[PDB]
Amino acid sequence: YYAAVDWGTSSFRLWIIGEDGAVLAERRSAEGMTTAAKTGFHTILDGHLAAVSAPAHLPIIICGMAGARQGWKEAGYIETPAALAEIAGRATAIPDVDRDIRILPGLAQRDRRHPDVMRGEETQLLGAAAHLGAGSHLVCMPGTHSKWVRLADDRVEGFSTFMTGELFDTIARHTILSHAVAEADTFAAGSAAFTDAVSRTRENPALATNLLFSVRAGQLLHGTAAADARAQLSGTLIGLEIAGALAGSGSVDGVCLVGSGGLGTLYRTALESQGLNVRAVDADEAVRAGLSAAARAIWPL
Amino acid sequence: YYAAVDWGTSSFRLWIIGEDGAVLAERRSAEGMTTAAKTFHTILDGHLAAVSAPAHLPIIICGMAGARQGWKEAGYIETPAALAEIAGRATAIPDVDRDIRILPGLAQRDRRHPDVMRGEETQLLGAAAHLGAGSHLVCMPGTHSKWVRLADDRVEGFSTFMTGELFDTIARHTILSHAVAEADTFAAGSAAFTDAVSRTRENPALATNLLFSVRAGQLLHGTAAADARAQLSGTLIGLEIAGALASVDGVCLVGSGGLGTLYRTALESQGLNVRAVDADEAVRAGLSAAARAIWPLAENLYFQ
Repeated sequence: YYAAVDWGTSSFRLWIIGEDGAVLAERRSAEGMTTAAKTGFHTILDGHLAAVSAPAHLPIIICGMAGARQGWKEAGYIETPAALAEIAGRATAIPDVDRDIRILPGLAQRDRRHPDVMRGEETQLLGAAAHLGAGSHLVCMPGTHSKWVRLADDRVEGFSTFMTGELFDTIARHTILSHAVAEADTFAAGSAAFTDAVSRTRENPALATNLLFSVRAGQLLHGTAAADARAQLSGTLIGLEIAGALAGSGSVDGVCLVGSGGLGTLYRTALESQGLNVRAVDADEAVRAGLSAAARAIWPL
Repeated sequence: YYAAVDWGTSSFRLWIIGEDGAVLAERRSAEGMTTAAKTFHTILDGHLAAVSAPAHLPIIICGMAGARQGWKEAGYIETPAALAEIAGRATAIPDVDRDIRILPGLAQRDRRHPDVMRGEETQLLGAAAHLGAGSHLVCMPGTHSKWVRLADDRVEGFSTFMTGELFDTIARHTILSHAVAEADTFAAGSAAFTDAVSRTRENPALATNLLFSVRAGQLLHGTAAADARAQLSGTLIGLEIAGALASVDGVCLVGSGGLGTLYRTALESQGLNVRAVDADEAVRAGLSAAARAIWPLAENLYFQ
């Protein structure tokens, strides 16, 4: 019996978990990191606990941006390489309250040639890894920042962020490419526009910023439909991510994909188009499971 | 004789020219094609009034004044294209008081590799003779950086890389604004810059990871804003060259000022010779060869 919270930058999810593992209650809102920093983390939380009649001494495990510098209380990082089990033990307690409330830290790769950082995904990893062996895994965690993580023996060995989602959104809205992709809201992951682009760039990463301009040139000279231009932009950026993810990885078979929604489908299509097997793990199921593994290790029954 | 106008996306430049060949006056500002579609004559009349231009001095204009989202759509001549075709394909802007033309751009129509250039073809009209003869490879940096295979007053093909526009939007609208924002500049020579260019030119695949690292670098160690900016610029540029190079010794850079330095710096570090050429000297020249061609002047039969 604990609450578990995924505190994101623009949203908030909470689950009350009973003694037997079952979800007894669930709450979900827009009060993410940026709202809570104006109006108060503790108050937003006390709101949801009251709304579902939590006991006053129900303990609470949190992951994500509630633990960033701009959040409720800095949770910091654990340096990789690091056993997945270190996470729960290095959680930060909220100091002047009558409830055990703890926030899990991010992971940091301090290497000077490859500095890298994650906050949130580590907890999804904790939930995902329970479904896999203790053997070797290359794990893809897509988003505004896709994380590619090397798991072995239940340790995170290292990881690489690729800013593909953030790049997509800036290129689509703030550059000339917006005149080619604005008219379209969606595209079909299954379309050739998409997987052709993933292949052009995966095979020719060096040309990336020529290929991006080609989406605009293509439109001007040949009337590329907005949906296909959107796909093309999308595919280019994700194919370049894949190229980087695999740049001397030996042979890799062999990828586990932690994702959900249309995002998860886009990536799976992308990865499978480049000849990789995919093992899907549902991103939301994995946070809860990650948050539950930590709770069971800090408050054992 | 003529007004020459180079009307870019973000900048306006004018030169008044005499039958002698000399510049007589000049105007600069930052009203480019995007600002101009706010106000399309008025900007042109203002600068003309300013410099005391004859009311019927004709006007030759290259650049984005000729795009769809501009003054009037000029065309494109498709590649390979003889540079000498350009002036003949110019497009009038109706005016009873003056003969105003805009130069077309070039288009590479290949369905793989579609590509487009509006203005750099006039810097190439300008510079073809000077550069020399036979095959050249010319790099033309800017918001959109052009790489052009030139031979005998002929563009054979070319490649845009959108490195400048990427630098800007990445610097202003992504998380990296936190890493670079409160710097405005960085010294081309700084090792932060050529390291970025080299690790990226060597590992194109990792580009969008490398970009994230400037911010993770700033979070974990405390990178100085100029070194971050440099890393940023360097990464983008290293990537361009990787792509441009996808043996040449062996390149001719056309550019001016800050960015010109930055690229020679970046290009030499990758082991290339850089025969440089001033950017504005090549445009004024390209607009001159067009002007002489449609409004040839009355010669003195006894001279040459």
